Amino acid sequence: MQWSGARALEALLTVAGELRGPPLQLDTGQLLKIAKRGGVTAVEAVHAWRNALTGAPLNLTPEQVVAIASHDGGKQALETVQRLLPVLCQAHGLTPQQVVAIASHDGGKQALETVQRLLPVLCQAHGLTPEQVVAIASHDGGKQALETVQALLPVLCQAHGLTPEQVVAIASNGGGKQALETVQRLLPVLCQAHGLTPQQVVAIASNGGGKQALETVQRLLPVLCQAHGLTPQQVVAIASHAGGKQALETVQRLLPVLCQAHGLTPQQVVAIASNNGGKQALETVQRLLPVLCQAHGLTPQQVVAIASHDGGKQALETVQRLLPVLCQAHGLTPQQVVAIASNNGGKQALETVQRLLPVLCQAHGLTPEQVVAIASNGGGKQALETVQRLLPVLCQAHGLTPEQVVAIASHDGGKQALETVQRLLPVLCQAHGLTPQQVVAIASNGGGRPALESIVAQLSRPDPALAALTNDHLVALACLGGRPALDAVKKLEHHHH
DNA sequence: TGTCCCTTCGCGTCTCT
DNA sequence: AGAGACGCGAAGGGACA
Repeated sequence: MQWSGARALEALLTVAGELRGPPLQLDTGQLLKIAKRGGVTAVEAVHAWRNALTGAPLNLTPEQVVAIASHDGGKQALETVQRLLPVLCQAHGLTPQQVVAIASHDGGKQALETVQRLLPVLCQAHGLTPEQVVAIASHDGGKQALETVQALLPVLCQAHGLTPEQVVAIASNGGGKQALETVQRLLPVLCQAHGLTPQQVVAIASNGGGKQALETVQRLLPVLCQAHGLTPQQVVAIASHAGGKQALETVQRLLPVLCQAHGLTPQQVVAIASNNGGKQALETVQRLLPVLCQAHGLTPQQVVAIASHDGGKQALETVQRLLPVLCQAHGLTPQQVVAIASNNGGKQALETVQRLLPVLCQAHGLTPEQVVAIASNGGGKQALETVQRLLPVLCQAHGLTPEQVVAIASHDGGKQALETVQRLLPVLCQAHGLTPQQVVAIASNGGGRPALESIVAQLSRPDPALAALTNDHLVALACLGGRPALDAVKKLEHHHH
């Protein structure tokens, strides 16, 4: 391995080799993931305790073992998991999945030991639910966040007027300790001096790097309003994503250039800045605005719309690379390429439509126009790749029309909805009398999967919202408003009677 | 060279309707 | 239904052993 010893690299490769064997049966991808983030000692630990982890009272799946191992200190996490999973499950109520979720971060050992130690007091003295304590714990630095919630939740509620839910939201990111301390410290000045509300301060603090965003907001809000004419509502919006600090500094540096030299409006710059990686997007639009409107290309409106998402930089650079071949070799129009690019993971959708537009048509019989519609949503790459896999079993075994599959895939989260449909189509039709017309109709929206899950929960185990919602009313509800429609309905019978 | 903590970027999904 | 919100993994950097 590294430069101390030599050619017992062989011993290490042999250890990696035997992990391809049973009980874990790991593939290249999984070994690579462990080596890249847990390091050699994590790889050696997995090998050493592969039987203990997979058996006994733990019963972990290989994917679960891989998730715990693939972080700094992973060997500590695997060791500690073996020690604490049973007691956390039995004595504290948590499920194994939750224990694994806590353990699957850098310093997982510390988080698991702290949850063991603090979950009781946090539930009893502070009123949190086990679920909330798990969400706090399930990030790098989780020990610190839990200890800081314990120390500061009282003052943040009583002196600064926040709710426990709010405190939990600030705490449930990496560097949660840092954000909670910064909130305790700057909340008064941000409200009193800069005119913000607590809600806004909370929104800025409820992301990774919140500390940095809050200090940056304290520091640049004045200049950005008084010198560049932005509103405080706009500044906050920039600041309310992870990386807000970076987006704010870049806005200050590029707002004059982009409005003067390139003709964008302030509200357009803000919209580009208000996403994760806002800094990256701003710089990329400035660099690529000319060429994207050069030799024809696109309208500036369209550049802004591509830029105005998480990963916007990746989308723009992918659009610049593939627009020509996609239009020319595959026959698409720009308006379609833009529509594919203007979602989260634009880059991923484009690349996938590149390698799958030719192949979904052939091996499965879809139109291009169908294929665009799939990729023109967030998660395009996931929808396409799942259509490729699951179209055959959906039509042939479950008897669905291909146009039906396509209608399910043609929404954000399509892969979820499909994978769910396949799971829940049988129990819905044959066991509860729903038609596949109705199940397709519930699946065919955003939040298809949760809607299907909620509906089956209510049917399989008749919940308390009594029989008046017959099976067609639940379908009409599930289509109209998903899981939220379903949950709101439950929450009302609970008190209106 | 491992372990812990913090910050940023990007991808994917669901809510609000 | 498009914008805005949620979650989570990868990766990189700093501190300390």
